[PDB]
Amino acid sequence: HHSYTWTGALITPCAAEESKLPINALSNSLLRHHNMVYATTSRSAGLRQKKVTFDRLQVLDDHYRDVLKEMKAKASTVKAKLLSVEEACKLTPPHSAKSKFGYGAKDVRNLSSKAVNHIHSVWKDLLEDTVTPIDTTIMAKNEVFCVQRKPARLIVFPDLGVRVCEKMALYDVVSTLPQVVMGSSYGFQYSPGQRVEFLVNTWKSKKNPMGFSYDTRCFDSTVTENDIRVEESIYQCCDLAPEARQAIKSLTERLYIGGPLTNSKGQNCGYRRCRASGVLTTSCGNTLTCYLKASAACRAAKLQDCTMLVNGDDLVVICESAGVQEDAASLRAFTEAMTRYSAPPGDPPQPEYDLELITSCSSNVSVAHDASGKRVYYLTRDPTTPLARAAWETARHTPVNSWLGNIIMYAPTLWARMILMTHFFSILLAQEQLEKALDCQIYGACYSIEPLDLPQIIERLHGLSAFSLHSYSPGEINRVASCLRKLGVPPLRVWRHRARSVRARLLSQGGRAATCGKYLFNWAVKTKLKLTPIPAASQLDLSGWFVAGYSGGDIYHSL
Ligand SMILES: *SC(Nc1cc(C(F)(F)F)cc(C(F)(F)F)c1)C(C#N)C(N)=O
Repeated sequence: HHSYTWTGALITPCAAEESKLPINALSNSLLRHHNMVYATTSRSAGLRQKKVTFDRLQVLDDHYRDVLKEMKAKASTVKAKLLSVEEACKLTPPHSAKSKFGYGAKDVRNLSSKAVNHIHSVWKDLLEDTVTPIDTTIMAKNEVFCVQRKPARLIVFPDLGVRVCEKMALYDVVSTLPQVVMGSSYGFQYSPGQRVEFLVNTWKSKKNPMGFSYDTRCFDSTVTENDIRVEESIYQCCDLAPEARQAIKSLTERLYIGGPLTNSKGQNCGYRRCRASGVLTTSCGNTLTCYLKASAACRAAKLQDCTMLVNGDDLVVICESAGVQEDAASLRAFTEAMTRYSAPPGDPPQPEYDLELITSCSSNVSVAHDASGKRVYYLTRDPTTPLARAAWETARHTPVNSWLGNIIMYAPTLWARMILMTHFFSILLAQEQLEKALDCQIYGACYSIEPLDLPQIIERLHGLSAFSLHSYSPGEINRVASCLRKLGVPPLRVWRHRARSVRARLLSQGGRAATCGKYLFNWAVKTKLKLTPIPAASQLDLSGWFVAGYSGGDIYHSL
């Protein structure tokens, strides 16, 4: 029942890997303590292998089965459609890993006969063969972090031709089933603002609110074959075309449940018997399984009025308190149940009586004030990682611009407005690349976005209040100021100064650029403006933006 088995072959890199923070003429204006920022590489793959490799034991009781039965009952009301090859192709990221059969993502998006013909041959094989393990590539991801150094995370994915097939059979499923099964408990249906709203209202729904976050130790590795088959049983409850049922069964048996691992050099590194992190069902599967175990655990632990918020492996639970004494006890029972379900906690869960102190999805609720002086709740986070990555993308061009995603997701925060917005717009101006579309990710899905559209985008997602929030909490302000000292980032007072210049520079550009300067930096000037709704805002088609999670799902949503 081990999560993995290795042969001894090393996880090899597919190209050159950089560990040290690249430095250019712009780096110092943002961050000075360069030694604190690094990128993980395959050099540490071995350390990760040991952490994610362990035996899984599972004891399923009646609470587990009762929840699953309820989940299946809801899933039976879902009707999902098969995606055509062309539709699946359009969902493929322009720069997705190329196939090992003579074609790349570019060929897929263009519907080249070579790509389409191979995809049809892969689809045909899936329908006729439901036993042969599908090959997968295992790689060490290159992610940037701030020291205090974690080993590189592993990524496992099937060939491009197979990924297109997953879309055809399961895209509609993983996109609509979760919300139906988990209702308001499914986190990916909320934008940052709706997320905070659901958290605050739930916290109020309890006479004596009590909540906590639950972090499973290497969730992917705790996912057993049973969990993956139970996930397929849930998918099968949907009203599907017989052809989709066969493909889903085949993908489950041949890919999701497990398979051989091949490094970039073509060598067999071993075998996987747990969750593959690079498949379309990774997000949906983790979410369903976490919600299943956690819901069953809540009953086993005897938690009153348990409301949950689940995002993949990230779990948040809010319920009626029963005294710090009983609360601590119930939590331990919960943890015990989760452990029995094969989902032990990396870090022991602690009860919280302060909403703002609960951290979920690396975020926490906080409060600020609008133009009216009204207390307003918003979503924020520790800016350490966002700033380290911003530093990296400052001197290195990356496939995914985290700074852009962070601005969109945390536009209302103190750090994103004063630092991220100021710094990157300053750069875009100097290079005259304000209207150049950039790729970023939101809930795992890849989006192509032009910086000049940030004003309209933010207005639609967060409202006009985002452009005028003030008087942040002492806790939030202090966490930011501390993070800057740690990384050697100039104080906020410096950023305010720079923003005045960036703002005036944008206003001078006029048009699109003027709108940015006016709305994005209205906080920099002493005498703020009026800031009225933006006409183009509505024209924006931000539908599939916050519907579901697609982490590792190789999904692209052309904007
Ligand atoms: S927990 C989670 N998704 C998620 C990540 C982040 C951040 F800050 F880490 F980038 C912020 C949010 C938000 F804004 F609160 F909704 C959500 C995932 C998992 N597991 C995931 N796969 O996206």
